[PDB]
Amino acid sequence: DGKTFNEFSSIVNIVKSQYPDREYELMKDYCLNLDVKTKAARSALEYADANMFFEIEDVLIDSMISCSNMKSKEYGKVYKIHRELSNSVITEFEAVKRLGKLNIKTPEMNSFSRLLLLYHYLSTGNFSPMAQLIKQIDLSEISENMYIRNTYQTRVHVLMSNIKLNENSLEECREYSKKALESTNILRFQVFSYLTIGNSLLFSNYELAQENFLKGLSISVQNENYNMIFQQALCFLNNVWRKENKWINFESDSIMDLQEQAHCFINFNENSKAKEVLDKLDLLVHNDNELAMHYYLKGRLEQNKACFYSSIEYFKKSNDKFLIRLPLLELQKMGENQKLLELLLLLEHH
Amino acid sequence: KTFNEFSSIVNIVKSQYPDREYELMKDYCLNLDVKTKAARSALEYADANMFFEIEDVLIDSMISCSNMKSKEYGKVYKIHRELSNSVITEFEAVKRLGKLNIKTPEMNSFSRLLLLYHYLSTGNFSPMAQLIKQIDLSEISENMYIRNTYQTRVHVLMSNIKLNENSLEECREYSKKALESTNILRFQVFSYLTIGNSLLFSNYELAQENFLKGLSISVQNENYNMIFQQALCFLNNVWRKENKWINFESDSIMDLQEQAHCFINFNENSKAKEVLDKLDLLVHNDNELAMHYYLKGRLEQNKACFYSSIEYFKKSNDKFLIRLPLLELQKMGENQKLLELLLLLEHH
Repeated sequence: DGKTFNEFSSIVNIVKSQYPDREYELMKDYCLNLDVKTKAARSALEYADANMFFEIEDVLIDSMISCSNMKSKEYGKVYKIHRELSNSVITEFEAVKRLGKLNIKTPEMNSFSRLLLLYHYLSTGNFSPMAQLIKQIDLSEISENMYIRNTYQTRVHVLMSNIKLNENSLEECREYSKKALESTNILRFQVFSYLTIGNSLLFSNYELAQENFLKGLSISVQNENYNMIFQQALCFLNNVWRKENKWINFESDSIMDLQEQAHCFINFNENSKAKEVLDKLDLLVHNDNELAMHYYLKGRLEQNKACFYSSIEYFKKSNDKFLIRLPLLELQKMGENQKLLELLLLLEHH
Repeated sequence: KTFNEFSSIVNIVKSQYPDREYELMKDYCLNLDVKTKAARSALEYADANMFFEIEDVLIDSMISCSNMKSKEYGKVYKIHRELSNSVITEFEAVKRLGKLNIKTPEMNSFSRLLLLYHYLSTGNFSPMAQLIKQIDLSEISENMYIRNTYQTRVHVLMSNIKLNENSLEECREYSKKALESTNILRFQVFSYLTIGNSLLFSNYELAQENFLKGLSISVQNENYNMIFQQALCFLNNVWRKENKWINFESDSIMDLQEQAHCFINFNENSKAKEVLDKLDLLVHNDNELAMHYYLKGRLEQNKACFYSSIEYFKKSNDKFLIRLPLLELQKMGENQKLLELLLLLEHH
C-alpha cells in the first residue's frame, strides 16, 4: 500500500489491458489517493490532462500547489495556468507573465509552458508563431519522468502534424501523425492523428481520406464531440469531391454546418437554395478562416473572380497554405494568368 | 599642431578659400600624423566628400601605423571601399567586420552605415530600416566632426528609406533636415536628388526644379553632373515627354533602360526591342530586373511581365517604383481587389 511503480505507464497499461471499460472509474480512484509529493502524482497530473479528465486534474492541481515538494508545486502551478488559459479565464499576456514569474526549474514544465502556449495558438487559429515556439522544445532534457517524456513527445508529434498540414507539407504531415499513433494509447491523440491524416488527403485520395475519418469515428463512437468532428470532416470531404453528401447537418446553425449545406447545393446546381443558405450566413458573425470559406462559396455561386480574391486574402491572413488551394483552383478555371497565380502563391501576408 | 575639432579647419577653408577647398585640404590632410584625431577626422572628411585620393592614402598609412584606433578606422573604411567597388562580397565584408572586433562607437556606427550604402546601391531595401534604427550616434562623444557628419549621413539615408517606402512627405522632411545640417556638397547633392525623386509621380516642375538646383551647385563636377542628368532623364520618361537627357553613348543598365523607355513612349518598338535585347544579356540586381520586366510588359503588352515586375519590386521592397507596373495593370482593366491584394502582401 502506497507503493508506486517507478513509471506510471505500468498501471495505465494494465488498466487499459485488463479493465478498459472502467479506465476512468479506476484511475480517478487511484490518482486521487496518491501522495501529491510523489512522481506518480506528478505523472497522474499529465495523465489526467492528456485525457481531459478535468475532474481528476483540478484536484491534483489544488493539492500540489499547496504541498511542500517544489516540483509538484511547480507542476500544479503551470497546469493551473494552462487550464485558466485554455478556458479564457485569463488572457495570453497574463499567462506568459504568470509563467515568467514562476522561474520554471524543471525540464518538464519548461516544455509544458511552451506546449500550453502552442495549444492556445492552435485554439485561436494563429499559426504564424507556432513554428518558432515548437522549435524551442527540447524533450531530451527530460530524464527522470519517462511517462511525461513519452506523452509530451506524442503531444509534439500531433502539433507538428497540424503545423505541417497548414503549411501544405502533407507527406511530413502524415509522417508526424503516424509517429504520434505509434507512440500513444491516449484516445485524444489517436483521434486527432486520424483526423489530421484524413484531412491531409482531402485533395488527393478520397478513399484513404474517408478510411481514416471512419477509423477515427470507430474509436470515438460514444464521445458526442469527437463523433461530430469526424462527421463534419466526412461532410467536407464529400463536398470537396462534389459527391452525394449524406453527412450534412440540416438541423444546425453553426457556420461550418451551414457552409457545407451551401457547398453541396452549389455542387449540385441548386443555386436558389444555395443563396438562401448564404442569406443565412450573411446574418452570422464570421472570423477570418470562416470568411475565407465564405468568399470561396460566394465566388462559386456568382462565378465572380473578385470574391475569390477576397477568399485568398483571408486564407493568407491565417497562414492557411492548404485550404487556399480551393480558390486558387477556381481562379485557374476562370483562366487567371499563370504568373499571377504563382505570385499569389509566393507572397505572404505578415 | 591641430585643432581639437576638425570643423575648425573646414569652416575656415570654406569661408575664406571656397574655390580651392580640394587643393588645400589634399595638401593639409596628407601632411597630418595618421595617429591623431585630426587624421581620423580627415578620413571621414575625405569619404563624405568622396575625395578618394585623400581617403585611399589615409587608409593605407593608417592600417600600417601603430595607433590602434587609427588602425581600426582605416581597416573598416577599407572594407567600405572594397565592398562599394565590388572587390569583396557582402558576406566577406560582414565576415571581415566581425573579425575586426570593433571597439570604437564611431566604427560601430560606420560599420552599419557601409552596409546600408551597399543595400541602397544593390536594390536590397528590406533590411535597411531595421539596420538604421540600430545606429546610435550619441555614443560618439569625442569626435564631434564625425558625430555631425554621420548625423547628416543618417538623414540622407533615412530620406532614401522613406522614399522607397512611398512615404514621400517624410522623405522630403528628412532631406530638408539633411540640408540644414550640412555644408558638404556631396550631401547637398543627394538631398536635392532625393527631394526631386520624391516628386517624380506628382510634380514635374518642382521635381525638375530640385534637379536643376542640385545641378546649379555641382555642374562643374562630372560625377554630380551625370547624376542629375540621369534623374532628369528618368523624370521626362515617367512623364512621356520629349527627352533631351538621354545618353545614347552608354552601355550601363540605367542609361540603356531610359533609351528603351523613351523608344516605348514613342511608338519605336523595334528600337526598343533592340535595346532590351542588349539588356537581357546583363546581370541585374532585383530592383533593375523589376524595371526590365516593366519595360518588357509595356513593349509586349503582356500582363505576365507586369506581374514579374511587381514580383521583383516586392523582393527589393521598393514601394515607390512599383507604381509603374501597377498603373499599366490598371490601364489593362485589372481587378481593383487583386491590385490591393498584391499591394498588401509582401515577399519575405
